[PDB]
Amino acid sequence: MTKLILIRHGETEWNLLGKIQGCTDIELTPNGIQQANEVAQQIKGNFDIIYSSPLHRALITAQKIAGDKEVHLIEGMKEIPFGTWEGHTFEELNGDINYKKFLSGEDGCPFDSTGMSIASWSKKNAQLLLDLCKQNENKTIVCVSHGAWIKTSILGLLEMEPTMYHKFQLGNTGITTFIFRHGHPVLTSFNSTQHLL
Amino acid sequence: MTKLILIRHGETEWNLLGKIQGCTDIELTPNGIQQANEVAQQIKGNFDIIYSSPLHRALITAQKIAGDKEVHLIEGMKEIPFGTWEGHTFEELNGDINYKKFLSGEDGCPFDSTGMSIASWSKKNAQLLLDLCKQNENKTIVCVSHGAWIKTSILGLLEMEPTMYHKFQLGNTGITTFIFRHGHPVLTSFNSTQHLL
Repeated sequence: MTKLILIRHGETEWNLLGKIQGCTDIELTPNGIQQANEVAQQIKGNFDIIYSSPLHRALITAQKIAGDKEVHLIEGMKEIPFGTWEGHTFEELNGDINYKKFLSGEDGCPFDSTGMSIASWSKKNAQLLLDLCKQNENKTIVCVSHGAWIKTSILGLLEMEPTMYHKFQLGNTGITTFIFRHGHPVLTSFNSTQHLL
Repeated sequence: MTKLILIRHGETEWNLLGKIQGCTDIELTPNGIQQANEVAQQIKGNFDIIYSSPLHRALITAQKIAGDKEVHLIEGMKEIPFGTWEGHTFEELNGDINYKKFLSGEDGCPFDSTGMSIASWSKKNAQLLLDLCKQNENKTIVCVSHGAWIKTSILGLLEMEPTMYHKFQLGNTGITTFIFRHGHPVLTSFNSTQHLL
């Protein structure tokens, strides 16, 4: 009865503008702080351990959810880097050879000029997540992270192809949960946002 | 701004028992009625049109959600037929040539010997849902249906491979939404169940 709970952080200013926010340590907006509270309430402490990205937008979200538990930082849960895309909107990326390969699945859907892609991040982030579940078997695990990172984890966990990435939309504070049957992750929910008013 | 919302019906006794429940017109349990009220309370009439399976369990659920709106009956929203499987638990299906295929992926994962597979229903149910959307553009559509039906609809809509069916788990009153970008369905929720108290 291992349960994995992945939670995208609250709203930032860059999120509102559509600016690709990777490694830039943007803070929550005031609405984003509220999203974190509302999602903390829904949880009502129903978990054993809670992990988080080191970026403040995640970490602050995690801390509200945790109440009185320690929030464990995992550096591997930081958001995926986007290189020369950082700061840009997707409209500003039209006619970038790498972005046409992102939409198209060519080359595993490369992220900018980082050397990495949806394909690699999926294996890589799925590997991390499993080991973290073996480490905490028969427990309910929460992980506060980011949109590109959580989406690739879903693709990695359920073995989907890189292009499926674009068929998911994961909003702020959206909950995504798995369980295991028998050794394989089973998606029991994705981007649940009913706690948002 | 076309939104498609797929909702599974409330609990029945056969659900409680793990009994495959297709053509049998089983009523809701009082819990399952409560479920229906809850999901209705969460939806608060935020939809334009609402469709339903004819089977009682769905209709009753849709009826509570619809309030004073008309529930529109679609014959093809009926649960997938399961043939011989009907009335059985998967355990009892331990050792059937077809059930092994249903897991293994052979012949597009057959259901009983109904002659149809997950493959076929993915295509068929998506085609219906796309058409129901093309006919309701820039409206929010709710559709009350069944577990297998909705799951194949997802595989169809997101063009996934039939074995993925087993990597999804849908609960009673589970909500599942789609939007379009540009004209391709994008999943924005799966199995949201926050309304259950």
